[PDB]
Amino acid sequence: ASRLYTLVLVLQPQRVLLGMKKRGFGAGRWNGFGGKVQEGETIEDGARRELQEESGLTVDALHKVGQIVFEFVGEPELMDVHVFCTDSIQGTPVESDEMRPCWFQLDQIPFKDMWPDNSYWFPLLLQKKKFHGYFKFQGQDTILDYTLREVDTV
Repeated sequence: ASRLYTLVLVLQPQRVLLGMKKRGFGAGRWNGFGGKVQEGETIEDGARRELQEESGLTVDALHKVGQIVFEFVGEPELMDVHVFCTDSIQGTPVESDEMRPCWFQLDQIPFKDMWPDNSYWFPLLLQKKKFHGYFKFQGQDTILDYTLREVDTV
């Protein structure tokens, strides 16, 4: 019923790393780094792998900060997105043909050019809160309804 995905936010005290996808799902939007979890792979190992494939960074310590389930009306698979944060990385972000990374100051996060759910849960992420969320989309631009709550354990 649901498919596992990861999303990694490289969040430092003054800035956050986002990437703009060149093509495919999410193209033309800034987002964190992530993707499908593979067979026999833990969710955390999948998050570390996707961070490297999409941004070129090697994460040292990762922390779980959220779980968000996405429903797209007319699509059978729910997306079960496990959200992680890190401030401890190695490397320089790599621009590839697939992905353009950019650092953003925290007061200049480009919410108008991000998925619309981000405006709801990034405020929690920036205050070091953990969360569970659900968003029902119709198409890629419209949130029909949602739930979002802070939690002590993800």
